Amino acid sequence: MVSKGEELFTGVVPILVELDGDVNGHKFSVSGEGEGDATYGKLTLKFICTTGKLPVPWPTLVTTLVQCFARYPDHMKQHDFFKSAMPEGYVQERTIFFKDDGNYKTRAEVKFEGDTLVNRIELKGIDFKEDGNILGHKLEYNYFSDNVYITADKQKNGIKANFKIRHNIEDGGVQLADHYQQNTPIGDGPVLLPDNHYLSTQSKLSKDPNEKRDHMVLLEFVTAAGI
Repeated sequence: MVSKGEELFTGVVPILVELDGDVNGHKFSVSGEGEGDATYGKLTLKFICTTGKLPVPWPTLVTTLVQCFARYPDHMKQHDFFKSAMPEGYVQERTIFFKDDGNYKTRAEVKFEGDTLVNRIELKGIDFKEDGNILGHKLEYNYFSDNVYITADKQKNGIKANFKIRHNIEDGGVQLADHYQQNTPIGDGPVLLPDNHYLSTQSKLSKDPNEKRDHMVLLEFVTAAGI
């Protein structure tokens, strides 16, 4: 049959993202709006810095700013933890270590508020170098394809993942961002604990030519594989 959580993602779902961030004492907020079509693993989102100029590079916030919109192929529907936790949602926590630089720690709640899928995030960044690639804005407005390997955490009744993001550096070379992730359901209801698999993601970053605020337009495709 069609899972309860799965039925909530059959059409185009509107998305709201809210982030409050603090990086080396530099406080900022981001609001995002768009839509998710999980049948096609498709996300279209636009993000606005509501406090003015973003004090970090936009590409460093992409993983933080809704894996419930991944396309799980038919043979893999049983492994979709993210949709199975809905509508009550899940807590998504990360540490992101920027090699030779500081770290982000993030706590988010991903859940339905009526028809809207909400990602509400707190971000804390510490130990960044003022002349580093992040606070120095040396990352290209760019993003690579990747595979995120997802594994069950039965003890916490959720999942974990660790992956590397590579951010192109303007001179040359790559800035590594080491992600450690844990997701736990918010509700007491049953959820799907998946077999080992991975999410294949491609991301295109762009600008709205009519937008004067510091912003990022994100087009993303996410597909489950590996079984």
